[PDB]
Amino acid sequence: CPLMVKVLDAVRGSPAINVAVHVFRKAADDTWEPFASGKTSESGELHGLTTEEEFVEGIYKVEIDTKSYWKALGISPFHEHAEVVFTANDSGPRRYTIAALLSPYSYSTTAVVTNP
Amino acid sequence: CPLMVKVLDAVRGSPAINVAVHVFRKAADDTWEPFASGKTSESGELHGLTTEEEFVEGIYKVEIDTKSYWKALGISPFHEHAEVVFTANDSGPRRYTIAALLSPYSYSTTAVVTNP
Amino acid sequence: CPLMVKVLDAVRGSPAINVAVHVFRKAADDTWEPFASGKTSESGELHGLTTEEEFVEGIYKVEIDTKSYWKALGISPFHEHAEVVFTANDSGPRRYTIAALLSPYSYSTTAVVTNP
Amino acid sequence: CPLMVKVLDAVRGSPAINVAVHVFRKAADDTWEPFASGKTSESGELHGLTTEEEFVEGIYKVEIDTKSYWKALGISPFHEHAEVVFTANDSGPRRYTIAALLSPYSYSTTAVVTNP
Ligand SMILES: Oc1cc(O)cc(/C=C/c2ccc(O)cc2Cl)c1
Ligand SMILES: Oc1cc(O)cc(/C=C/c2ccc(O)cc2Cl)c1
Repeated sequence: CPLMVKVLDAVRGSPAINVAVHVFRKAADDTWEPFASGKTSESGELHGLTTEEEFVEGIYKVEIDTKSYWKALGISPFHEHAEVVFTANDSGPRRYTIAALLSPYSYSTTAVVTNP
Repeated sequence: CPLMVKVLDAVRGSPAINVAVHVFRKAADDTWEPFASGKTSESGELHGLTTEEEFVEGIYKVEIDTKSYWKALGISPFHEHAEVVFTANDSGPRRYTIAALLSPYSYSTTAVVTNP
Repeated sequence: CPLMVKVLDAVRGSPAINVAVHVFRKAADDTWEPFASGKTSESGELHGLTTEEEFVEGIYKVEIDTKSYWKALGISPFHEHAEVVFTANDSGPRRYTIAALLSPYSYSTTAVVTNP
Repeated sequence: CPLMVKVLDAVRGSPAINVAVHVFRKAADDTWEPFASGKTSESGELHGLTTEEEFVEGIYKVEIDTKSYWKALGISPFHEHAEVVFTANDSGPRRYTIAALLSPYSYSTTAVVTNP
């Protein structure tokens, strides 16, 4: 899988389930153009965002709707959402995992980048 | 101080020094309007962004230029930058500290919110 | 898998490979008694630590040798190692994932706890 | 201050107040010998652990009683506590800040190490 997103929950110690995720790619004129979207599964993961064909060198933005996740749980959190912006594939094709660990007032993100 | 930003560096175990920071506030028409900016000091901190007078109820965006920090150090990092989006003062005036801990492929952010 | 350990690397954005892990369980006399050990695979993961039979209610300690990982890479890190201490199965059998994200001067740990 | 400890709370977005902290130093025979202790103040901080005189080159262990903090708040957390083990002053005297960000099922720690 060229690109995958995992969301964990640090308050309950569980996967973050059914979290909406939106991906954008910067167009050649400096505008954000819609690239993919989905909701996280039961194990906090979202696969099949894209293919190796269409996942070319570029700047991408991953937006995770953290606010909606917390409210659905009865919690009013701090952040409107969490976004990860990064250059991809600028040194040949890699497989990417964007992970995020969430709390109401904090979040952490990391990327796992491997050569297939 | 109504609003303050601290940046730490997890690779060297030090403050993140001279990091550019930009703050925006959402205008009544859903556009991001420039609110404040600065660079972090020697202790990784940025004070005097605003005053209690002008820091009213609203949605704010704090953008930290992580990429430029790493490059100035001879490192090519993963993220273009880091941004924190949050509602402020929706329950009366609070003092806010936005903290970020950085690594080339990861970052963590939290908010310390206190009642003065 | 009743218990599994994943180690990621935040400086290179990759799995932490071949990291030694030791697990202890507190004995009925308040002493740490050896329970299991292993090294992380290529995807930063360590499976087959134990079985559901022997993984009973108790206090466990997971020790990750972070120091040795960094040195093998040519880095002198801050911590001697990282340890996670937790009660397990005190409310019936759960599956546990202990995750750790590492940098030379920082680390983060979380647990994913699910009901099978 | 040669050594200081700060504890933050990621569920409430506040300092972690009145958290017990214990420091040990490894003795020349490989045993942990009691070095200092305290409770965090209202701003989540614990100062005056030691002096530059007695804070010599060595391996130290900082133990933060996270469990007691959460229970006092009406929360049953995952970890028994959090401990940071590190070598100090092996390259001349430094000032150390050990920071920890806590959630019931997760915690993060970093060190800020500066040359005075
Ligand atoms: O690919 C995987 C799988 C998993 O089961 C957990 C993680 C956890 C990552 C993590 C992220 C941010 C942070 O602050 C701490 C951690 Cl441990 C990643
Ligand atoms: O106000 C202060 C002062 C300080 O000296 C350190 C911190 C550290 C915060 C922190 C942030 C993110 C993370 O993942 C871990 C931590 Cl410990 C905050």
